[PDB]
Amino acid sequence: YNSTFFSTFKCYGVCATKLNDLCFSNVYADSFVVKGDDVRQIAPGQTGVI
Amino acid sequence: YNSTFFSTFKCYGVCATKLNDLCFSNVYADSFVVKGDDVRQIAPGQTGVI
Ligand SMILES: CCCCC/C=C/C/C=C\CCCCCCCC(=O)O
Ligand SMILES: *[C@@H]1O[C@H](CO)[C@@H](O)[C@H](O)[C@H]1NC(C)=O
Ligand SMILES: *[C@@H]1O[C@H](CO)[C@@H](O)[C@H](O)[C@H]1NC(C)=O
Repeated sequence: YNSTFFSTFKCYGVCATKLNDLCFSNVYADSFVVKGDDVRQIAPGQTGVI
Repeated sequence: YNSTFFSTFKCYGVCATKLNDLCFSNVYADSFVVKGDDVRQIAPGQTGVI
């Protein structure tokens, strides 16, 4: 909370508020770098070059 | 429509087009200042420092 601030944070299939008191079975993290106008393409049902 | 212009304006419960033709009961205004990427936390069902 006092180090990193996110311009985008959105969750699908769950709610963010419940994330504190819920336990997850298998978790994977995928990481990369895009430009700003492409950050809206990382979502289900989108089209574009990314 | 002449001086003040808003980057964010979102209504919950009603339609903005129906903001006219309608007459309200008990209106309260809460005012504060945040930074640029915290404005997306002022919504129902959000998590974060704000
Ligand atoms: C990367 C290790 C954890 C991986 C599994 C995560 C489980 C919990 C789900 C989401 C929490 C990730 C960080 C969310 C930060 C919110 C920041 C904010 O909105 O202000
Ligand atoms: C917040 O950041 C400052 C920066 O030095 C650090 O000293 C402090 O420990 C941080 N807060 C917490 C709770 O660690
Ligand atoms: C809108 O703003 C301009 C800026 O000075 C002003 O001249 C004009 O009278 C304003 N319109 C109205 C209806 O007051």
